[PDB]
Amino acid sequence: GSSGSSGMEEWSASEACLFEEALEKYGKDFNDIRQDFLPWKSLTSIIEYYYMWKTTDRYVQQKRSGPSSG
Repeated sequence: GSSGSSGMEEWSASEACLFEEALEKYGKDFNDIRQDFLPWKSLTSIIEYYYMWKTTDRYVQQKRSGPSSG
């Protein structure tokens, strides 16, 4: 079992949750987190996700019709 920075970063459900809770608990301190929260994970590597998280709500739901009034 090995790993290598290639293609596109791929996190795990558990990992994702860990981060979120890491912010509410620790905050904008990637260090404090990467320290205990996620030792293996990298400092920046953890940050990258943050963006993908804040950029959420991107056409996640399907289109739907409305009242079409007007």
